[PDB]
Amino acid sequence: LPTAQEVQGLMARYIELVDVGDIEAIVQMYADDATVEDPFGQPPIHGREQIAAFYRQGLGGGKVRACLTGPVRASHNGCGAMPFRVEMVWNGQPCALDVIDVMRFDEHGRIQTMQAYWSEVNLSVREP
Amino acid sequence: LPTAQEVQGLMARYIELVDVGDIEAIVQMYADDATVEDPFGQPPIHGREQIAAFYRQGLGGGKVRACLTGPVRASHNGCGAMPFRVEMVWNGQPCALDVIDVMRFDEHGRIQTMQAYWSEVNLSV
Ligand SMILES: C[C@]12CCc3c(ccc4cc(O)ccc34)[C@@H]1CCC2=O
Ligand SMILES: C[C@]12CCc3c(ccc4cc(O)ccc34)[C@@H]1CCC2=O
Repeated sequence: LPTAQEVQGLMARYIELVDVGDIEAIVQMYADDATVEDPFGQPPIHGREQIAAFYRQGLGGGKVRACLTGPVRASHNGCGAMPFRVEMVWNGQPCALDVIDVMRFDEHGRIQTMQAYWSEVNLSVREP
Repeated sequence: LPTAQEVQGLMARYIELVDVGDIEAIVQMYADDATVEDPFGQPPIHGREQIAAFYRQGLGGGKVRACLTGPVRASHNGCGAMPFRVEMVWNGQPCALDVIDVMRFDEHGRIQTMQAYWSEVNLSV
């Protein structure tokens, strides 16, 4: 499993990929059998193909940005959690959404599970 | 289960209690049979007695400070995650540790599970 430092690097890279919107690069970070729960509480997304469609829907449209708003917290069992902000335009309204992603990586350094904690209480109208 | 807004309030209150070292109040926020994994990766402890002993050893001194460093993220199923920083002493010198706690609340508004994400990579001098 990736070391604590490696997890910090991997999770930070993920945010960089989301920020630029490189869908294919994001999908490649996931294990072909990964699961995504975003927002946490909803039915999971299973596998590369479904995950690709998920990111294309979320990042393939209007301009979206993402940035860490604090350091990645990493564990010694291939897991980590990170706080970040996502910016987007919702029907003309400039918005910001605060999120925390928790990830578990496998022995190949790929994301096995991702859980995104957030809800409408974390949304707000704000200029980019 | 607590609503998303209620989760935000409960988790913020927890940090306030940690900051002042109110062990008794912290323990009461947990379900009687709750589990704590801190740091996540280590074996979980079970029950209020074990949890109380854990917090007594961690905050017993009285020189530990804690504060949210970002908003509490909350779900619609009684769960939340929050980023915070704790300040204490390491090797006889002021230090800081960045942590993210993930909590699940039960139907009675008590913490059923807490998982604290952090490691040495989050410790600064
Ligand atoms: C889809 C989305 C843009 C990207 C995004 C959202 C929420 C959680 C995320 C978690 C991630 O790890 C990466 C991207 C997002 C937003 C929900 C509303 C929106 O426009
Ligand atoms: C115990 C401790 C102070 C408080 C604290 C730590 C780690 C995770 C925590 C998680 C919490 O939800 C509340 C308090 C802590 C530190 C580990 C080293 C230290 O001095």
